[PDB]
Amino acid sequence: KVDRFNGVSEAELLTKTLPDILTFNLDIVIIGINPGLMAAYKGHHYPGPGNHFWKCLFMSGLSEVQLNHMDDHTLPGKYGIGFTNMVERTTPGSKDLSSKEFREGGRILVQKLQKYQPRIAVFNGKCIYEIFSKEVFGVKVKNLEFGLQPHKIPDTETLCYVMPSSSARCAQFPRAQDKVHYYIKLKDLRDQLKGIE
DNA sequence: CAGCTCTGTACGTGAGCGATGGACAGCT
DNA sequence: AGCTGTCCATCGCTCACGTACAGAGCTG
Repeated sequence: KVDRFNGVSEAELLTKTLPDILTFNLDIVIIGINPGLMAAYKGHHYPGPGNHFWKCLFMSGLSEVQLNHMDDHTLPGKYGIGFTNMVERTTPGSKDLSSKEFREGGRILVQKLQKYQPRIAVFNGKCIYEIFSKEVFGVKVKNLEFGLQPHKIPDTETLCYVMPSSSARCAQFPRAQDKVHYYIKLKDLRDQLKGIE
């Protein structure tokens, strides 16, 4: 047997959850799919050694230095970035989640975005915006695209911005370099919004 | 037929764990 | 010289908070 969790069983991790890191007046909220086994283990956001999130945040210039999962609580105050996930339940990957779990997650998520009202709701994963869009805007497009979406969160000025998941599981964007374009465009969108203020 | 949803499957990088074995020092 | 055990460089395998797409099965 291969022990990847310092003697903590996978069964124990599957019952753990990952806390939200949300405040008012945030520029960005990063919305993941659900916690993976490493996030459940660490209790911090994107600790996976191969996950591209922290590398892309630095490569794009959203952080001035390369940060890691232990810095996630400093992001609202220092960078104006918060975190949540569409689904609370921990699983090894996105493929283990049911349709009902996603739609329950969607209803909870739209309520959270209506409370905190960040300038930008960032969907870290195309799959969660496909569900969100059909559930909240009642819109299903044949070719959903990444980047800025044409619908604001209902009863708010919060924009929806979609990126490919920072998980290294997706072969279509094999490296952090292949996803950094979306983080740079996210940065440009943030700077443009703050410019109008 | 044609378009839609649903399901099974295949897919490129890079990182940690466990196994292997060469270098090498200590000791007779 | 011969033995022996540790260190650690390196390899192979598994995995990672998914995604695009064919093709079957509905339905208009």
